Amino acid sequence: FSRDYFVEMDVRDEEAHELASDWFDEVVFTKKLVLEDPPDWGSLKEELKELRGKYGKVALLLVTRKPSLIREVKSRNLKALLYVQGGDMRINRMAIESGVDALISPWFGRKDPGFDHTLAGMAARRGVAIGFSLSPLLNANPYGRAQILRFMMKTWQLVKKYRVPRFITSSAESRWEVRGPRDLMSLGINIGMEIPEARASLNFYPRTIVWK
Repeated sequence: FSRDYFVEMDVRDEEAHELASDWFDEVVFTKKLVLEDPPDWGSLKEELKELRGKYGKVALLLVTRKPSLIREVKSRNLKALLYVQGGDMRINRMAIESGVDALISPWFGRKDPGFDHTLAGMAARRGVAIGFSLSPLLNANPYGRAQILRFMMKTWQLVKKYRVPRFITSSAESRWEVRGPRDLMSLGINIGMEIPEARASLNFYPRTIVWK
């Protein structure tokens, strides 16, 4: 297969999407969705249809503190990738348990990886991908970046050992946060990935999901 094929799994802004479409072969537009609690389904599908017609590939990012919502959204089987925002340990676990497409940044807003032998194991057996977002690193001082990088290193080592699917992404909320494939692979290398592993995180593993 193509060696220089790259996929951006998570961009959340119009201008970011149009910009990324030059640098990546496929770009998934992510609709951020805050819930406390349930939808609103009729309106959601109308939005997703409008998003699918506008962007093509669409992901749904659930941010919430209620595990029951992850199961409820998963049961309806919508025409979209189901992402879950990491950061809460109950959420991290329930996202994995429910067989969601990806858990984005399990460390997000924590003082630890939010990921361990237990979650790593379940993610591999459930086929749940880990999303390594670049977004938090742009919005941080040298101290904060070093904390995030440590967590990403711990999660990578677990992901790698348990053979959990993964991808690198910008998770961009503006045109400024979009970075090219080569820069996204540099994050991989910083976290401890080898060159072909970083490449697979933008090429092979996204291909396993985006067939849709």
